[PDB]
Amino acid sequence: MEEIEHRTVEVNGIKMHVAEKGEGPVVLFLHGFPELWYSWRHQILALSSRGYRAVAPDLRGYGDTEAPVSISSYTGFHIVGDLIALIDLLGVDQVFLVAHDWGAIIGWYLCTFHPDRVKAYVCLSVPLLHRDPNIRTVDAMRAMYGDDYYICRFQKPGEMEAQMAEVGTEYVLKNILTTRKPGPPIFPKGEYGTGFNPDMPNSLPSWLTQDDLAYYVSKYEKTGFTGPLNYYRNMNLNWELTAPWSGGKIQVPVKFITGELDNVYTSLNMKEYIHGGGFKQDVPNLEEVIVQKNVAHFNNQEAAEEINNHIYDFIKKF
Repeated sequence: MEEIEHRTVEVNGIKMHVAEKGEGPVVLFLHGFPELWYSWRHQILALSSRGYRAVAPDLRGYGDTEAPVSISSYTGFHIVGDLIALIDLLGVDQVFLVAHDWGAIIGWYLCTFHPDRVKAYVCLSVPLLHRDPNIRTVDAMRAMYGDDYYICRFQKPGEMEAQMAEVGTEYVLKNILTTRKPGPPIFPKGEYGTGFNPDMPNSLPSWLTQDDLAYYVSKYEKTGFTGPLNYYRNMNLNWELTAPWSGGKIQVPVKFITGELDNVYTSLNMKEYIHGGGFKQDVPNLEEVIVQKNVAHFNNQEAAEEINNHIYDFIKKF
Protein backbone atom coordinates (compact mmCIF):
# COMPACT_ATOMS: atom_id res chain seq x y z
CA MET A 1 0.00 0.00 0.00
CA GLU A 2 3.03 2.11 0.63
CA GLU A 3 3.97 1.82 -2.99
CA ILE A 4 0.60 2.89 -4.25
CA GLU A 5 1.16 6.30 -5.83
CA HIS A 6 -1.32 9.03 -4.92
CA ARG A 7 -1.72 12.15 -6.99
CA THR A 8 -4.22 14.86 -7.78
CA VAL A 9 -5.04 15.53 -11.43
CA GLU A 10 -7.19 18.13 -13.17
CA VAL A 11 -9.94 16.37 -15.15
CA ASN A 12 -13.10 17.93 -16.61
CA GLY A 13 -12.78 21.05 -14.49
CA ILE A 14 -12.35 19.26 -11.14
CA LYS A 15 -9.43 18.10 -9.00
CA MET A 16 -9.43 14.30 -8.78
CA HIS A 17 -7.48 12.07 -6.44
CA VAL A 18 -6.04 9.07 -8.30
CA ALA A 19 -4.44 6.03 -6.66
CA GLU A 20 -2.24 4.05 -9.02
CA LYS A 21 0.18 1.10 -8.96
CA GLY A 22 1.91 -0.98 -11.62
CA GLU A 23 2.62 -0.97 -15.35
CA GLY A 24 0.83 -2.76 -18.17
CA PRO A 25 -2.71 -2.59 -19.57
CA VAL A 26 -4.81 -0.18 -17.51
CA VAL A 27 -7.35 -1.70 -15.16
CA LEU A 28 -9.59 1.21 -14.14
CA PHE A 29 -11.52 0.60 -10.91
CA LEU A 30 -14.68 2.55 -10.02
CA HIS A 31 -15.88 2.35 -6.40
CA GLY A 32 -19.39 2.66 -5.06
CA PHE A 33 -21.42 4.12 -2.23
CA PRO A 34 -20.39 5.09 0.42
CA GLU A 35 -16.87 4.02 -0.37
CA LEU A 36 -13.55 5.31 -1.73
CA TRP A 37 -10.62 4.33 -3.92
CA TYR A 38 -9.59 2.31 -0.84
CA SER A 39 -12.31 -0.23 -1.44
CA TRP A 40 -10.08 -1.58 -4.22
CA ARG A 41 -6.95 -1.87 -2.06
CA HIS A 42 -6.67 -5.65 -2.55
CA GLN A 43 -7.26 -5.51 -6.30
CA ILE A 44 -4.77 -2.66 -6.72
CA LEU A 45 -2.10 -4.72 -5.10
CA ALA A 46 -2.99 -7.98 -6.82
CA LEU A 47 -3.47 -6.71 -10.36
CA SER A 48 -0.37 -4.48 -10.20
CA SER A 49 1.71 -7.44 -8.95
CA ARG A 50 0.31 -9.52 -11.81
CA GLY A 51 1.52 -7.12 -14.50
CA TYR A 52 -1.27 -4.56 -14.90
CA ARG A 53 -1.52 -0.82 -14.29
CA ALA A 54 -4.14 -0.50 -11.55
CA VAL A 55 -5.87 2.89 -11.46
CA ALA A 56 -8.48 3.72 -8.81
CA PRO A 57 -9.78 7.28 -8.41
CA ASP A 58 -11.97 8.77 -5.79
CA LEU A 59 -14.99 9.64 -7.92
CA ARG A 60 -16.45 13.15 -8.09
CA GLY A 61 -17.82 14.06 -4.65
CA TYR A 62 -15.82 11.43 -2.75
CA GLY A 63 -12.76 11.25 -0.55
CA ASP A 64 -9.92 13.47 -1.75
CA THR A 65 -11.67 14.40 -4.99
CA GLU A 66 -13.47 17.74 -5.47
CA ALA A 67 -17.16 17.83 -4.51
CA PRO A 68 -19.09 20.41 -6.60
CA VAL A 69 -21.88 22.15 -4.68
CA SER A 70 -24.72 21.83 -7.22
CA ILE A 71 -26.77 18.68 -7.01
CA SER A 72 -27.03 18.74 -10.75
CA SER A 73 -23.30 18.41 -11.09
CA TYR A 74 -23.64 14.68 -10.32
CA THR A 75 -25.45 13.29 -13.36
CA GLY A 76 -23.97 10.26 -15.08
CA PHE A 77 -22.72 12.55 -17.84
CA HIS A 78 -20.63 14.64 -15.43
CA ILE A 79 -19.03 11.52 -13.94
CA VAL A 80 -18.30 9.93 -17.32
CA GLY A 81 -16.86 13.27 -18.40
CA ASP A 82 -14.39 13.06 -15.53
CA LEU A 83 -13.42 9.51 -16.43
CA ILE A 84 -12.94 10.12 -20.16
CA ALA A 85 -10.61 12.98 -19.22
CA LEU A 86 -8.80 10.62 -16.82
CA ILE A 87 -8.36 7.89 -19.44
CA ASP A 88 -6.90 10.48 -21.83
CA LEU A 89 -4.47 11.58 -19.10
CA LEU A 90 -3.41 7.93 -18.61
CA GLY A 91 -2.36 7.97 -22.26
CA VAL A 92 -4.28 4.92 -23.46
CA ASP A 93 -6.94 4.22 -26.10
CA GLN A 94 -8.65 1.48 -24.12
CA VAL A 95 -8.92 0.23 -20.55
CA PHE A 96 -10.09 -2.84 -18.75
CA LEU A 97 -12.95 -1.63 -16.57
CA VAL A 98 -13.83 -2.93 -13.10
CA ALA A 99 -16.65 -1.37 -11.12
CA HIS A 100 -18.96 -1.85 -8.15
CA ASP A 101 -22.29 -0.35 -7.02
CA TRP A 102 -22.62 3.31 -8.15
CA GLY A 103 -19.26 2.88 -9.86
CA ALA A 104 -20.85 0.09 -11.88
CA ILE A 105 -23.75 2.34 -12.92
CA ILE A 106 -21.21 4.88 -14.11
CA GLY A 107 -19.31 2.06 -15.81
CA TRP A 108 -22.45 1.10 -17.75
CA TYR A 109 -22.76 4.72 -18.89
CA LEU A 110 -19.09 4.68 -19.97
CA CYS A 111 -19.79 1.51 -21.98
CA THR A 112 -22.92 3.11 -23.48
CA PHE A 113 -21.25 6.32 -24.69
CA HIS A 114 -17.75 5.07 -25.44
CA PRO A 115 -17.62 1.27 -25.87
CA ASP A 116 -14.49 1.70 -27.99
CA ARG A 117 -12.56 2.88 -24.91
CA VAL A 118 -13.43 -0.30 -22.96
CA LYS A 119 -11.81 -3.58 -23.92
CA ALA A 120 -13.78 -5.64 -21.37
CA TYR A 121 -15.79 -4.94 -18.21
CA VAL A 122 -15.87 -6.80 -14.89
CA CYS A 123 -19.09 -5.56 -13.32
CA LEU A 124 -19.82 -6.12 -9.61
CA SER A 125 -23.22 -5.91 -7.89
CA VAL A 126 -25.24 -3.71 -10.23
CA PRO A 127 -26.13 -5.04 -13.69
CA LEU A 128 -27.30 -2.89 -16.60
CA LEU A 129 -30.27 -0.81 -15.42
CA HIS A 130 -32.76 -1.12 -18.26
CA ARG A 131 -34.35 2.22 -19.09
CA ASP A 132 -38.12 1.68 -18.89
CA PRO A 133 -39.70 4.32 -21.14
CA ASN A 134 -42.97 4.01 -19.21
CA ILE A 135 -41.74 5.11 -15.78
CA ARG A 136 -38.84 7.09 -14.26
CA THR A 137 -36.22 5.22 -12.26
CA VAL A 138 -37.06 6.50 -8.77
CA ASP A 139 -40.81 6.65 -9.51
CA ALA A 140 -40.68 2.88 -10.14
CA MET A 141 -38.75 2.22 -6.92
CA ARG A 142 -41.27 4.32 -5.01
CA ALA A 143 -44.22 2.42 -6.49
CA MET A 144 -42.56 -0.92 -5.65
CA TYR A 145 -41.18 -0.26 -2.17
CA GLY A 146 -42.64 2.99 -0.85
CA ASP A 147 -41.15 6.18 0.53
CA ASP A 148 -38.95 4.53 3.17
CA TYR A 149 -37.02 2.54 0.58
CA TYR A 150 -33.45 3.80 0.94
CA ILE A 151 -33.14 5.35 -2.52
CA CYS A 152 -36.34 7.34 -1.98
CA ARG A 153 -35.11 8.47 1.44
CA PHE A 154 -31.88 9.61 -0.18
CA GLN A 155 -33.72 12.05 -2.50
CA LYS A 156 -34.51 15.07 -0.33
CA PRO A 157 -31.43 17.27 -0.03
CA GLY A 158 -30.05 17.42 3.50
CA GLU A 159 -32.48 15.00 5.13
CA MET A 160 -30.43 11.79 5.09
CA GLU A 161 -27.30 13.80 5.92
CA ALA A 162 -28.94 15.04 9.14
CA GLN A 163 -30.25 11.56 10.01
CA MET A 164 -26.75 10.14 9.51
CA ALA A 165 -25.29 12.97 11.61
CA GLU A 166 -27.54 12.07 14.56
CA VAL A 167 -26.22 8.50 14.76
CA GLY A 168 -22.65 9.34 13.74
CA THR A 169 -20.29 8.59 10.85
CA GLU A 170 -18.70 5.47 12.34
CA TYR A 171 -22.11 4.00 13.12
CA VAL A 172 -23.39 4.71 9.58
CA LEU A 173 -20.35 3.19 7.89
CA LYS A 174 -20.28 0.11 10.14
CA ASN A 175 -24.07 -0.25 9.70
CA ILE A 176 -23.73 -0.27 5.92
CA LEU A 177 -20.51 -2.26 5.53
CA THR A 178 -21.57 -5.09 7.86
CA THR A 179 -25.04 -5.62 6.36
CA ARG A 180 -25.85 -9.21 5.35
CA LYS A 181 -29.64 -8.82 5.23
CA PRO A 182 -31.07 -9.67 1.80
CA GLY A 183 -33.93 -7.73 0.20
CA PRO A 184 -34.76 -4.07 -0.42
CA PRO A 185 -33.42 -1.83 2.36
CA ILE A 186 -36.40 -0.13 4.01
CA PHE A 187 -35.46 2.48 6.64
CA PRO A 188 -37.38 3.10 9.81
CA LYS A 189 -39.66 6.07 9.49
CA GLY A 190 -38.24 9.46 10.34
CA GLU A 191 -34.73 8.58 11.41
CA TYR A 192 -31.67 6.51 10.45
CA GLY A 193 -32.19 4.05 13.32
CA THR A 194 -31.16 0.51 12.39
CA GLY A 195 -30.75 1.71 8.78
CA PHE A 196 -29.46 -1.10 6.56
CA ASN A 197 -28.68 -3.56 9.37
CA PRO A 198 -30.84 -4.33 12.41
CA ASP A 199 -28.36 -7.06 13.41
CA MET A 200 -24.98 -5.31 13.66
CA PRO A 201 -22.16 -7.52 15.00
CA ASN A 202 -19.97 -6.45 17.92
CA SER A 203 -16.81 -7.34 16.02
CA LEU A 204 -16.19 -6.27 12.45
CA PRO A 205 -16.36 -9.23 10.06
CA SER A 206 -12.95 -10.73 9.30
CA TRP A 207 -12.64 -9.00 5.92
CA LEU A 208 -12.76 -5.51 7.46
CA THR A 209 -10.12 -4.40 9.94
CA GLN A 210 -10.48 -1.70 12.58
CA ASP A 211 -7.91 0.30 10.62
CA ASP A 212 -9.92 -0.15 7.41
CA LEU A 213 -13.06 1.24 9.02
CA ALA A 214 -11.07 4.04 10.64
CA TYR A 215 -9.75 5.07 7.23
CA TYR A 216 -13.25 5.33 5.75
CA VAL A 217 -14.37 7.25 8.86
CA SER A 218 -11.45 9.68 8.55
CA LYS A 219 -12.73 10.88 5.15
CA TYR A 220 -16.49 10.81 5.76
CA GLU A 221 -16.33 12.54 9.13
CA LYS A 222 -14.81 15.52 7.38
CA THR A 223 -16.36 15.73 3.91
CA GLY A 224 -19.66 14.14 4.65
CA PHE A 225 -22.18 12.16 2.65
CA THR A 226 -23.59 14.86 0.38
CA GLY A 227 -21.39 14.35 -2.66
CA PRO A 228 -21.98 10.59 -2.70
CA LEU A 229 -25.73 10.99 -1.97
CA ASN A 230 -26.06 13.43 -4.88
CA TYR A 231 -25.58 10.59 -7.38
CA TYR A 232 -28.91 9.13 -6.20
CA ARG A 233 -30.52 12.58 -6.51
CA ASN A 234 -29.86 12.56 -10.27
CA MET A 235 -31.39 9.18 -11.05
CA ASN A 236 -34.58 10.68 -12.47
CA LEU A 237 -32.62 13.33 -14.38
CA ASN A 238 -30.31 10.61 -15.75
CA TRP A 239 -33.45 8.78 -16.86
CA GLU A 240 -34.60 11.86 -18.79
CA LEU A 241 -31.22 12.57 -20.35
CA THR A 242 -30.64 9.00 -21.48
CA ALA A 243 -33.66 8.92 -23.80
CA PRO A 244 -31.34 8.90 -26.89
CA TRP A 245 -30.11 5.41 -25.86
CA SER A 246 -33.54 3.90 -25.23
CA GLY A 247 -33.64 0.26 -26.33
CA GLY A 248 -29.87 0.20 -26.82
CA LYS A 249 -27.54 -2.76 -26.39
CA ILE A 250 -24.00 -2.83 -25.03
CA GLN A 251 -21.48 -4.84 -27.05
CA VAL A 252 -18.59 -4.63 -24.58
CA PRO A 253 -17.57 -8.05 -23.20
CA VAL A 254 -18.83 -8.29 -19.61
CA LYS A 255 -18.28 -10.61 -16.67
CA PHE A 256 -20.88 -9.94 -13.97
CA ILE A 257 -20.25 -10.95 -10.34
CA THR A 258 -22.49 -10.54 -7.28
CA GLY A 259 -22.62 -11.72 -3.72
CA GLU A 260 -25.74 -13.87 -3.26
CA LEU A 261 -26.85 -11.76 -0.26
CA ASP A 262 -26.37 -8.39 -1.91
CA ASN A 263 -29.45 -6.27 -1.44
CA VAL A 264 -29.28 -5.36 -5.13
CA TYR A 265 -29.44 -8.98 -6.35
CA THR A 266 -32.22 -9.75 -3.89
CA SER A 267 -34.51 -6.84 -4.82
CA LEU A 268 -35.87 -4.83 -7.77
CA ASN A 269 -36.60 -7.98 -9.85
CA MET A 270 -32.83 -8.12 -10.38
CA LYS A 271 -32.40 -11.85 -10.02
CA GLU A 272 -34.94 -12.44 -12.77
CA TYR A 273 -33.31 -9.86 -15.06
CA ILE A 274 -29.85 -11.28 -14.48
CA HIS A 275 -30.57 -14.98 -15.05
CA GLY A 276 -33.82 -14.83 -17.02
CA GLY A 277 -32.46 -13.70 -20.37
CA GLY A 278 -33.05 -9.95 -20.21
CA PHE A 279 -29.49 -9.12 -19.14
CA LYS A 280 -27.99 -11.25 -21.89
CA GLN A 281 -30.33 -9.76 -24.47
CA ASP A 282 -29.19 -6.22 -23.62
CA VAL A 283 -25.55 -7.32 -23.21
CA PRO A 284 -24.87 -9.93 -25.96
CA ASN A 285 -21.25 -10.46 -24.95
CA LEU A 286 -22.07 -11.08 -21.35
CA GLU A 287 -20.21 -14.20 -20.01
CA GLU A 288 -21.37 -16.62 -17.29
CA VAL A 289 -22.68 -14.66 -14.39
CA ILE A 290 -21.03 -15.50 -11.06
CA VAL A 291 -23.04 -15.66 -7.85
CA GLN A 292 -20.80 -15.83 -4.78
CA LYS A 293 -22.43 -17.98 -2.10
CA ASN A 294 -22.64 -16.53 1.43
CA VAL A 295 -21.16 -13.23 0.27
CA ALA A 296 -22.79 -9.82 0.79
CA HIS A 297 -22.82 -6.55 -1.19
CA PHE A 298 -19.16 -5.60 -0.69
CA ASN A 299 -17.83 -8.54 -2.63
CA ASN A 300 -14.57 -6.89 -3.75
CA GLN A 301 -13.62 -6.73 -0.06
CA GLU A 302 -15.40 -9.73 1.48
CA ALA A 303 -14.29 -12.07 -1.34
CA ALA A 304 -11.31 -9.98 -2.44
CA GLU A 305 -9.09 -12.84 -3.64
CA GLU A 306 -11.87 -14.45 -5.58
CA ILE A 307 -12.50 -11.08 -7.22
CA ASN A 308 -8.76 -10.73 -7.98
CA ASN A 309 -8.85 -14.10 -9.69
CA HIS A 310 -12.04 -13.48 -11.65
CA ILE A 311 -10.66 -10.15 -12.92
CA TYR A 312 -7.30 -11.67 -13.86
CA ASP A 313 -8.78 -14.70 -15.62
CA PHE A 314 -11.20 -12.56 -17.63
CA ILE A 315 -8.86 -9.80 -18.79
CA LYS A 316 -6.14 -12.28 -19.81
CA LYS A 317 -8.54 -13.60 -22.48
CA PHE A 318 -8.12 -10.27 -24.30
